[PDB]
Amino acid sequence: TPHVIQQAQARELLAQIDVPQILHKLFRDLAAGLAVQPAQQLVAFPKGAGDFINYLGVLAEDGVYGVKTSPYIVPLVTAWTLLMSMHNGQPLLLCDAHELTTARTAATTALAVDALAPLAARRLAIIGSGKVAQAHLRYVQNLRDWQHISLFSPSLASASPATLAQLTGLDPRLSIADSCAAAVADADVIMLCTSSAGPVLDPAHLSKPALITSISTNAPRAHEVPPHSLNAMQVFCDYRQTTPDAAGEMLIASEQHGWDKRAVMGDLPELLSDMAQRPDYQRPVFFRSIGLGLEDIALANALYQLQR
Amino acid sequence: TPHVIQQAQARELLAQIDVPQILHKLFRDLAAGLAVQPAQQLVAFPKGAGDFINYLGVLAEDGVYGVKTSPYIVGEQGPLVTAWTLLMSMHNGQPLLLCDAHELTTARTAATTALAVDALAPLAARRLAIIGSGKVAQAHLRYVQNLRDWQHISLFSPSLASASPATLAQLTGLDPRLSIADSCAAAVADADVIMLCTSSAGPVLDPAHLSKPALITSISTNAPRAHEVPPHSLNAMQVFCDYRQTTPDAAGEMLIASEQHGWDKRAVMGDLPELLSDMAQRPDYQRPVFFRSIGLGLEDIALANALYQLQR
Ligand SMILES: NC(=O)C1=CN([C@@H]2O[C@H](COP(=O)(O)OP(=O)(O)OC[C@H]3O[C@@H](n4cnc5c(N)ncnc54)[C@H](OP(=O)(O)O)[C@@H]3O)[C@@H](O)[C@H]2O)C=CC1
Ligand SMILES: NC(=O)C1=CN([C@@H]2O[C@H](COP(=O)(O)OP(=O)(O)OC[C@H]3O[C@@H](n4cnc5c(N)ncnc54)[C@H](OP(=O)(O)O)[C@@H]3O)[C@@H](O)[C@H]2O)C=CC1
Ligand SMILES: NC(=[NH2+])NCCC[C@H](N)C(=O)O
Ligand SMILES: NC(=[NH2+])NCCC[C@H](N)C(=O)O
Repeated sequence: TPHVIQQAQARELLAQIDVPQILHKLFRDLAAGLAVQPAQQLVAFPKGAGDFINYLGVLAEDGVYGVKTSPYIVPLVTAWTLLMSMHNGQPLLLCDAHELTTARTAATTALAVDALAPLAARRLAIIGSGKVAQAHLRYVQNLRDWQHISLFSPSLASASPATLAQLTGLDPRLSIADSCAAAVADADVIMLCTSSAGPVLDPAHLSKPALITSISTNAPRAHEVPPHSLNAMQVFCDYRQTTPDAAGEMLIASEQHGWDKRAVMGDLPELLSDMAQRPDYQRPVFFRSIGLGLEDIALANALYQLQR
Repeated sequence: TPHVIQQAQARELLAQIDVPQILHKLFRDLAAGLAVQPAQQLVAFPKGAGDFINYLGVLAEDGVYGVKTSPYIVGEQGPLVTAWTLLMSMHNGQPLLLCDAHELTTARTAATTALAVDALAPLAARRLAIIGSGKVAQAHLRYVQNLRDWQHISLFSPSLASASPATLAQLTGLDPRLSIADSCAAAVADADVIMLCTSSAGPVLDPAHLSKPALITSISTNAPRAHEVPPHSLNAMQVFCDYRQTTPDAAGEMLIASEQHGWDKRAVMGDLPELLSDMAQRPDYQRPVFFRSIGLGLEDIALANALYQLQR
């Protein structure tokens, strides 16, 4: 010790672990007070040069705590996790976590879809076409009997047909769309996976009530839906204690639209321990993720056990 | 990269660096805005098992930032406390060094209070008192000893009454002007500067029981709301602290005073950034002068940055 895993060895070990299971237990653990999730901490660099966010989690059940540090350098973004023993207080592992973050962000949203979407939903829509979108598809594809998967990204119109093959070769049911409108037609679940700062979708412009997931974070107060729309949705989030205070749309809505965090109907720990209100679909249903360091300390712990 | 430094290499690299200078410039850097010092974060472990504190700094001027993580693990036989620092580049956002900082912490804690003493104590003070006799007090002594013409140095700690003859000599051999004492009372007599370096949870000294007004430094942090002086006595001192924006919100005495005794953080007359950039009120000695340190990550990142430059 301490072992230093870089990108290569990380991807390798990331392929050998069951992320959804790791996460499912984590949150259950979280709910039970066997895991602690401090708020994230953003620290600005001087001279507009950028920032970094640190993420914590404590996994007492595994006897490890850690920190993930993620700097935005002006447009360079990285992620590095340091895992520490809760027994001898020594470092166990330092791990490049570029890929582990993509995984856990997708898997985390997957657990929301499995718990929140109608059991017999059939239509899926996916906005954004980068790795997080990609990864989103892989972790949600087998969660319901999807009869149609549409994704759409501005770039795709003028896209290399080869790259399209890569996308189309992630699920045979998937077809590339031409608009955001088209993709989310008659959709039951709509997974916003963009880097947008601003709304990529208005919920009250949907044909029918749908589950709407959002993961956008890398922008001051970034949001993927109109902040005012939260007042006409059934709002969920990864974690109730921390995310409402940092999620762009929730901040904007409470400051301007009369929205109150107390409206959040449930979070992952509550849903996955049967202590949250499953929603009707009399109104759209929104789930917000911004990441959570438990997600990051669980993954890095997983790699460490294998490392060992 | 990233090079991993364990204890031995750390102490040796530590031995080859001017902690005081690095730190002085650091705080000047702080004051200019070329360096950022976020508050410290404390996260409790479940089931009374302990906690950890993280410390941040941004050293834009050195092109790096970092985190120092310090856990307190409660083991029945004893409490384990450690310190590890991770230093990240602000250019490529890659890790540059991961470094055991058990001793770097000791250094920086001593050197910091040193800068307060060089900035706050009379130019012609000649009496020095040291409470606590651990490595932290010992380091304070080696960083404050050449700062004035000391005519007498006294340290006291409860263990010293009945200790290894030779142990005494280890300490004695740090300064020829030093003497051990049999009480805290005895050590602080006619004291110009009194450097509390203990692990006490509660007061080891009432400043209103001193013969004359002195500079009184404090470091104790290892306890919930730990304090080395009565909280109420701050309302009758000229209070300084390492950094004004953070330390008042977490320091025990200051918390308790503001809660119970009508004290108000606005009272803090200055911090090290201000002092060392000439925008703080050096005080008179009509009242005792108090300086509070609780550690600040920028100190940790500076020192780690130093080792990394040598390592390179
Ligand atoms: N919640 C969490 O834990 C995390 C969240 N994130 C957030 O998610 C993003 C990660 O995605 P990633 O794939 O890595 O980044 P990319 O930039 O590679 O992909 C983002 C995609 O979103 C699409 N997009 C951007 N704007 C719009 C719009 N107005 N309408 C429709 N689609 C749009 C882009 O399409 P085009 O190709 O046309 O640009 C792009 O393909 C980050 O920007 C971050 O904000 C990231 C990490 C963790
Ligand atoms: N502000 C900062 O930046 C930092 C502060 N600290 C604080 O300082 C301590 C670290 O010092 P360190 O030397 O390593 O710890 P040690 O436990 O090794 O030494 C503590 C010393 O304080 C003395 N002491 C304890 N209680 C009393 C009392 N009631 N009256 C007089 N003396 C007393 C002890 O004497 P005896 O031997 O007789 O018990 C001992 O010599 C930690 O407890 C922590 O709270 C630590 C690191 C950084
Ligand atoms: N503003 C920043 N420094 N962000 C870094 C990117 C954070 C990224 N979404 C993560 O959770 O790893
Ligand atoms: N309660 C804790 N976990 N404290 C960690 C030790 C703090 C120590 N004074 C340092 O600066 O390293």
